Amino acid sequence: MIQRTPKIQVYSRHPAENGKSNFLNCYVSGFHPSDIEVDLLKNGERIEKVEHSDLSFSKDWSFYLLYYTEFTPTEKQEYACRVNHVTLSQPKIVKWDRDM
Repeated sequence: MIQRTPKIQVYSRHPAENGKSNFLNCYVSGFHPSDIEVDLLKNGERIEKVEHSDLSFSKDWSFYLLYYTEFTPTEKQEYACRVNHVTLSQPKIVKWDRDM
């Protein structure tokens, strides 16, 4: 058996083909087992509609999830990614840095 804690990165991207659109991303990497719970938050509340949830593995024991959706951030909103996994005794909340 192997278990590996996810690394979690939260960032925003503009697709170059539609630069006015803005996507909030949670990249959850190198975890095992694959069982996981991942939400994007807006001021502490789960975002219900996340349009993209892309899972892959490299080695049979290394998983990668890109969890992202279109958003419209304002300076006064707080965005984050919340991850639950067997390796995390408490849910891990990673805040979006506005400049990322």
